[PDB]
Amino acid sequence: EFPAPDPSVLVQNFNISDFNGKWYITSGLNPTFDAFDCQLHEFHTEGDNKLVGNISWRIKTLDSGFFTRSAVQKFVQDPNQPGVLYNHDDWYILSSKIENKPEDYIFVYYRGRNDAWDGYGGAVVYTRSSVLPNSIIPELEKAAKSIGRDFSTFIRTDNTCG
Repeated sequence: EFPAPDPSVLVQNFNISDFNGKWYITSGLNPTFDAFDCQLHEFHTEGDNKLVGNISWRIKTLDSGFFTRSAVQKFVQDPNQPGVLYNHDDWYILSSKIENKPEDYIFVYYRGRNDAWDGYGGAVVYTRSSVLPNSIIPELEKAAKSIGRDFSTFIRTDNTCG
């Protein structure tokens, strides 16, 4: 499966400060990148256009154990397209609802390159909750359709963080 992006399918306003704090990923498209257990991501903002994420996840061994991994990802917001954050791997915000309620979510499509002639990409749903809320599924279906995908094809992830 390949990418591209597309301007009219992005959120048209987005405040990077709405990423502040903790989010889980509760659903992902690419099983290589997007479907790990216990993906907890914590975000702050530096200046008015940089988003810094402290990213964690588990890798599941065949032993049925796991190791936790951590990383730092940093993005700068496009001054003209608020739904585009370039890595400073690019993120395109397809849909979001932030009302400071437990069902808040941000739906992120990403692409990257592994060299000049090959790219990869994926999508994840960030939510305040550890569980994928049923309340946001028509929005997610609609957003996944806007990038040519069927939301039923996404993998729901496991945030039992025990």
